Amino acid sequence: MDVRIGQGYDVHQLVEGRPLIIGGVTIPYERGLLGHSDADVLLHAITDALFGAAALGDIGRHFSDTDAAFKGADSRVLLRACAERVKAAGFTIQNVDSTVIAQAPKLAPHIDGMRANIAADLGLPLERVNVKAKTNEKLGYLGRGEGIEAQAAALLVKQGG
Amino acid sequence: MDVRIGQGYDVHQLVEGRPLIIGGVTIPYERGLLGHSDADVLLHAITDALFGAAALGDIGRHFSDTDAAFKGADSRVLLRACAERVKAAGFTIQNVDSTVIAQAPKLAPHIDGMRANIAADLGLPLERVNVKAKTNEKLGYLGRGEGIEAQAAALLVKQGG
Amino acid sequence: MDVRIGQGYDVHQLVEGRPLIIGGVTIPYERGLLGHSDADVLLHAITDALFGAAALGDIGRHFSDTDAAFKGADSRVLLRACAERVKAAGFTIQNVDSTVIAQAPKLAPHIDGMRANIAADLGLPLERVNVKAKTNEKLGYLGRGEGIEAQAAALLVKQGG
Ligand SMILES: Nc1ccn([C@@H]2O[C@H](COP(=O)(O)O)[C@@H](O)[C@H]2O)c(=O)n1
Ligand SMILES: Nc1ccn([C@@H]2O[C@H](COP(=O)(O)O)[C@@H](O)[C@H]2O)c(=O)n1
Ligand SMILES: Nc1ccn([C@@H]2O[C@H](COP(=O)(O)O)[C@@H](O)[C@H]2O)c(=O)n1
Ligand SMILES: Nc1ccn([C@@H]2O[C@H](COP(=O)(O)O)[C@@H](O)[C@H]2O)c(=O)n1
Ligand SMILES: Nc1ccn([C@@H]2O[C@H](COP(=O)(O)O)[C@@H](O)[C@H]2O)c(=O)n1
Ligand SMILES: Nc1ccn([C@@H]2O[C@H](COP(=O)(O)O)[C@@H](O)[C@H]2O)c(=O)n1
Ligand SMILES: [Zn+2]
Ligand SMILES: [Zn+2]
Ligand SMILES: [Zn+2]
Repeated sequence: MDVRIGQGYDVHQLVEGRPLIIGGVTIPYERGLLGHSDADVLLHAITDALFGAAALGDIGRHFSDTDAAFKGADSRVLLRACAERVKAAGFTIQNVDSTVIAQAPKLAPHIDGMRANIAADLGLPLERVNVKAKTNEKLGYLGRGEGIEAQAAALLVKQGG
Repeated sequence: MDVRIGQGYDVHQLVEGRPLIIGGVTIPYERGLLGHSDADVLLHAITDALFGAAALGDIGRHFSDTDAAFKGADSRVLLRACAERVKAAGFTIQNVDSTVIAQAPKLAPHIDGMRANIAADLGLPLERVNVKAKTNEKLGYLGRGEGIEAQAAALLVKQGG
Repeated sequence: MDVRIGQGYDVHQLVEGRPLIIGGVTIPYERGLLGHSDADVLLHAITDALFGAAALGDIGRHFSDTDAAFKGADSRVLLRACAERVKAAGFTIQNVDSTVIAQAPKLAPHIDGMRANIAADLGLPLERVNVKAKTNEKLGYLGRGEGIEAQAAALLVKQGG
């Protein structure tokens, strides 16, 4: 088994006037993430971990502002597209694990929805997808609720068939 | 062989009047970590990584306030119970690696004691457990000594036989 | 296959009067990283991830500023020495992935040069080395351009022959 590791990072500012969408789940909340389209910090981090494991670069290098195929793409579309490219490069996905750091709101009741979304987008059963939530103990911009961070890890095997 | 990756994160505030306990090792110091029980930032991060690798959620999901069987539990008990559940889920542990970010004090003389505690609670030989230490170059709440961070990574195998 | 995971972290201050050297690549910029020698945040993070995976401790414990054999060693010499120690411990490197978090300058056109330096230094083909770049969305010291962080992950196999 030619096994490979990938890691990903993302962060977005939390601001008034926007919906909170994490792992494709809309979480009712006074504020939301700032960025293009749905600003899905968790989906972006996983997308980068998968591209990383496959030595395919990063989410920026694959998905430009001018790319014709992804005009009006949101984060789930990019995640499905990433999955396709990783497959096409000759890899299979062992599993994904992740952590979202948000001081608030509480994410635990929404985690299973995030798992179902990610598993579908990756062609994985639920048992190979995991998402964990953590506060930042009121430390830093994350602790102050100025932002939300996601960390991801992915393991692939290059077939190798 | 069905290999799986997990990653974990923890952080605690560093305050007056608490002992500093990291990797189960009490380290002489004028401040210590805040949180329930012993606030062992490093064991918590390793625990989350193991649960993540097993797709079992996170520490918070497993170890609540109201569980009869774990009041009185400190971080080593939780790490041992985590190991038991990972084994009960059908997995074996390949190894763990980690980093503790603290501007001070020096952790290097205490690292081997941390490794031995962790290997014992996970039933691993020392040679499969690693702990590393970093400062934060005087940047951020970590660099100012307002908290301590731990990062961890675990690799399991779903047996598989 | 006796597979093992490693993870690494580094951060350095960004200051006037220093070159910006990341992954062995000099990137013209008004500011550069503070630290001994070249202060190569990326190469240090990768070095730690590899020592971690082999359970050989960390970069600081291996490379003393007192060691005769490495005074005047820059970060590429350290990464090469690291690779050599990991080999003698009986390990082979599957792959390395990483992220550099810098608000600026743009790193994308320099990434392939970094990958080439890393692949050379580790004895790997380019296909097993990845480097990704992220801003910090103007958050925190990273966001304000006061430093640069690197994250790494490495996968080893203990021979196992
Ligand atoms: N310093 C930086 C930061 C980001 N980038 C590129 O910009 C893309 C978008 O990054 P952000 O999401 O941080 O805005 C990244 O995925 C990477 O391709 C870069 O090339 N240099
Ligand atoms: N809907 C989206 C979301 C993100 N992206 C690209 O994904 C990369 C990372 O996303 P963020 O900068 O929003 O974290 C960016 O380069 C952005 O251009 C995109 O092209 N379309
Ligand atoms: N935003 C957050 C942060 C934490 N949590 C849950 O709270 C539990 C403990 O979080 P902390 O260690 O950050 O206090 C986490 O393990 C997670 O289960 C959550 O559901 N939503
Ligand atoms: N002694 C302890 C320490 C932690 N825990 C659980 O571990 C979770 C994560 O730990 P921290 O919040 O202290 O990082 C907490 O939400 C708490 O429920 C516990 O139940 N008993
Ligand atoms: N709190 C700390 C921070 C660093 N260290 C040691 O110092 C060495 C260099 O650390 P820095 O690069 O963060 O300065 C580390 O690799 C580790 O060996 C330590 O033992 N305790
Ligand atoms: N040129 C260099 C760069 C780093 N090092 C060692 O590498 C470790 C990590 O480097 P930094 O503290 O500069 O991130 C330190 O212990 C430093 O002593 C070295 O000995 N020679
Ligand atoms: Zn994003
Ligand atoms: Zn904790
Ligand atoms: Zn460094």
